[PDB]
Amino acid sequence: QYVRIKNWGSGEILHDTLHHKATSDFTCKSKSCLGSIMNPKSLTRGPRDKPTPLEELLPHAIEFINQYYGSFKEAKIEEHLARLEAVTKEIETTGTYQLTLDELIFATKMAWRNAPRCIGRIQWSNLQVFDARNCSTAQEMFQHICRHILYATNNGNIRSAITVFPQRSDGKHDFRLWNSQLIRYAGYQMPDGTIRGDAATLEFTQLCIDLGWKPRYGRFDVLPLVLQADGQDPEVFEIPPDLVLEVTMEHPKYEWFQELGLKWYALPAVANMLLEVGGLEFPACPFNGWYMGTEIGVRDFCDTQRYNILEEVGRRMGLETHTLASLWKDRAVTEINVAVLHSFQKQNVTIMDHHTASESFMKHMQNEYRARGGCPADWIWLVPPVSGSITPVFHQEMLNYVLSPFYYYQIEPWKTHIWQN
Amino acid sequence: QYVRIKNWGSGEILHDTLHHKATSDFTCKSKSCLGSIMNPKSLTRGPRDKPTPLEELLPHAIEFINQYYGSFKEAKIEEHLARLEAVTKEIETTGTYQLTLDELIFATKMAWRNAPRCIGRIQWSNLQVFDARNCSTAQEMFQHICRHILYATNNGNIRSAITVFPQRSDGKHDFRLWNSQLIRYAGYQMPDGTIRGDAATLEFTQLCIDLGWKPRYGRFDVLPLVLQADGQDPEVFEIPPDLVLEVTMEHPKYEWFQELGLKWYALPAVANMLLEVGGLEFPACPFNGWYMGTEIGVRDFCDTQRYNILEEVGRRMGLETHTLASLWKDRAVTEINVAVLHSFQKQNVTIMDHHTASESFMKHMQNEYRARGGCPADWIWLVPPVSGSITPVFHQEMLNYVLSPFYYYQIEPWKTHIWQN
Ligand code: HEM
Ligand code: HEM
Ligand SMILES: NC1=N[C@H](COc2ccc3c(c2)CNCC3)COc2ccsc21
Ligand SMILES: NC1=N[C@H](COc2ccc3c(c2)CNCC3)COc2ccsc21
Ligand SMILES: C[C@H](O)[C@H](O)[C@@H]1CNc2nc(N)[nH]c(=O)c2N1
Ligand SMILES: C[C@H](O)[C@H](O)[C@@H]1CNc2nc(N)[nH]c(=O)c2N1
Repeated sequence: QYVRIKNWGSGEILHDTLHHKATSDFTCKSKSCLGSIMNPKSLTRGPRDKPTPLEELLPHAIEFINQYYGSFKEAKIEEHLARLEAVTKEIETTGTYQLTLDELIFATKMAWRNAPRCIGRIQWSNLQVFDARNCSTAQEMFQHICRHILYATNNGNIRSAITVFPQRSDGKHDFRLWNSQLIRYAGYQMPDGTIRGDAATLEFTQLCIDLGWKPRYGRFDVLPLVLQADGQDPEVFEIPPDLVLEVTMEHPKYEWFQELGLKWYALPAVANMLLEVGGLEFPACPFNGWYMGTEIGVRDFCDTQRYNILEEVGRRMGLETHTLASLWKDRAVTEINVAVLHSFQKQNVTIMDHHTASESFMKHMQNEYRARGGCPADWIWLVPPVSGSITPVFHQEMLNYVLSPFYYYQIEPWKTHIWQN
Repeated sequence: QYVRIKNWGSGEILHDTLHHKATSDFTCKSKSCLGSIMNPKSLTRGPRDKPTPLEELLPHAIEFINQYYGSFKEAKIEEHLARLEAVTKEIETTGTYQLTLDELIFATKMAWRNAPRCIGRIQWSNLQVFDARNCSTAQEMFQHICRHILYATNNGNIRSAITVFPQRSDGKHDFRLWNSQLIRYAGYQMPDGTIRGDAATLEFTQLCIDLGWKPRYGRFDVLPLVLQADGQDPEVFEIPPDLVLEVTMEHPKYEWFQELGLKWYALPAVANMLLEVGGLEFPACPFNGWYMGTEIGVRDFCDTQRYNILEEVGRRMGLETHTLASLWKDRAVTEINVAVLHSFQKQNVTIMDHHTASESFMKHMQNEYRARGGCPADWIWLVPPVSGSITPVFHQEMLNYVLSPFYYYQIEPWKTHIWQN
């Protein structure tokens, strides 16, 4: 009937029934849980070489259409019935179908609403949709993307947006962004053997270089867009610098913080995921929202395999960086998080602290259970990378399932691509 | 063949094969993950009213015996074969069997080694075992427990120990400790409506009172031991105060911290779990190790439903406790964690910071994969309640499964107990 869920901070109980609408299998087996796996098959939708079998497509198409018309406060059975028939006919005559802009807008928001790992979902209905389903070349992809970046950045007043490129046809003409994020810094292995920039993008940086991109050997070089249009080999496009808004990192007290020469970009945008809806698949649909402070202050700056600045900040603060029990790491990361927030704020760039975001998500989750008896949530991703139990989300039990529409991961494009030359 | 596991901080890969030895089902379904559920049935072993069916017991008994003799570096097939036969005969003639002290010692350590939620498992082979399987009355239970507490506390130099009471027979003569922990503070609802003490023990405190315990209405009143022996109604036993070592909370810089009038006990001991081994069940087997600083500094002191001192410390530090984005909560909890560590250290009481414990667990996990191709681990419990990604455990993918021997949760005793009077 329903899965009982409890919040141990308030004692409040919630009943989940939405999980019944969950899709196929999902990560965990029976005798073992695989909850902490970053990229499980259950969250990945791979490549195809043939259209989607009609026996599978039709049912899903009907389901989505029913969900769409069911969302209206004041039903429209005539339109609903008409659309149902039109979709079927289109599927029979073309072997697939096109969504209306309206249905697409609905699908992108629902997919967001259904993202288990997203803590900013209280904003789910506030999303600008750019329809690029008529895109044809890489150059056009590049133009659409530049327009998306410009719109979303809005000189610091960040706006959530998503650009939808052509849906997968036979799977041999996929539109794909080989980048992970629209804006990301390069990483290089210098002659002296040290790593400069974002150590996590060493391979991808080399790929861009192999494709002709000119390496700049800087600590914060914005990687180029690697765009694959209509199944053709990817083409490199440098992002126009004017479109990349950045924030110089400063601390409200430590004047030496700026001396670290750090900065980060204002726009967090996923470039490599796939939108699944009503049987259709969109391999190219970059989307963005705004940053949560910890992503930069904690992961980007403090992960040992990223910029790894924790120790340096420790010494600057003159802490016992040689004695773990001193908890110097905790004191350092806090000042770094303060720097990030202080800087975005001073430069008028939208950002949200993890505390405010956690409370925000709690309100959302409660709205969702009230609205539809459930909220797919991945505790492991929702709990911030610092001060876990200090946030309310930590004490909230959650159920993680895959609904539809949904945003899936994909297999790295360079692993399955069939080069033309 | 094996489940691939990855550490994204080092890129290291591990192959898990041990999960094949996992037991029945476990929390997660197929279409949904229930990883963040605190007390799932998969981790609970409830009450019985009849002995264990021989068809089930024998197989498990044989399995355990094989595991025990298999653990020796220099095998002893003759003893192994002899024991196998002796156990079978005992099962046929008595309908159950008794473990040797040696096998029991092995079982308690393996069960610990198999605790997915324990971060201190690198110490798994260092455990003192107290055999109280011949215990008969509550008074004797009380004496054994006092001896355990005294031994473990060791004037601050904490030692890990476990006391094993009689195994479950027909399920109608269960030995049970109604407390959750051996040492825990009471919580009271005062006449003025405020809560004093540990708000989380309000109900259990009332229960002790209902059973005759005299409430002291203090902020740190050690709850009495509620002991159920041989299936009989529980009897209340106050813990002799000399046996409870406590640490007064002080901060190395903030002289006003001591003014908060806080303290905590030195001994963390689970009192209500069940030890399962070779088909046998031990409903009463309290065990202890030593504290990890965050348990007290973060959960006990900062959980809103516990002592909830975060805001007060915030004001004392003169922080913008009215502006979440100031990250005052992060600064407060850090100083509290420093206080806890500083105090235990100053009073010579064993304790370990969460950073040192995380690295310690990483070494353990690596020893385990090398030793037996696996390590049941619950990411959600292993990652400290503060500074998550700052610890290495956060970047380590893990598989959570239930092996055997194992420590299970139980249904609250007052929910199934059949009162004699
Ligand atoms: C409005 C502001 C938003 C905020 C503050 C927010 C914040 C976050 C954060 C902190 C994460 C964790 C990312 C990581 O750990 O790498 C995340 C993940 C995610 N978000 Fe949101 N989000 C927002 C908007 C959106 C929008 C507009 C979409 C899509 C339409 C979306 C889709 C997702 C998805 C799919 C993930 C998972 C990403 C992955 O698996 O790597 N979010 N978000
Ligand atoms: C030697 C020092 C040890 C340390 C530092 C340690 C630390 C911890 C910590 C921090 C937790 C989390 C508890 C919570 O969040 O409430 C935990 C859980 C656990 N530990 Fe250990 N532990 C140690 C020894 C042991 C021993 C001796 C046993 C048993 C023989 C054991 C069994 C467990 C079990 C079963 C859990 C799960 C408890 C639950 O589900 O509530 N640990 N331990
Ligand atoms: N706030 C968000 N954060 C992320 C995407 O942004 C980035 C930017 C850089 C990096 C990552 C993610 C992943 N770690 C390596 C570097 C996840 O998805 C979304 C979607 C809308 S807002 C948003
Ligand atoms: N270090 C440990 N911590 C815990 C048990 O100790 C306590 C003490 C008090 C409280 C809890 C746990 C649970 N939260 C409420 C109050 C879990 O189990 C063990 C086992 C050996 S060491 C150990
Ligand atoms: C192994 C683990 O799954 C991985 O480190 C984690 C946990 N949670 C996360 N949570 C978020 N939000 N983003 C993340 O990258 C990760 N990675
Ligand atoms: C809902 C969630 O499962 C519960 O808050 C958590 C997460 N992890 C924990 N981790 C530990 N070690 N101890 C805990 O009590 C909890 N509770």
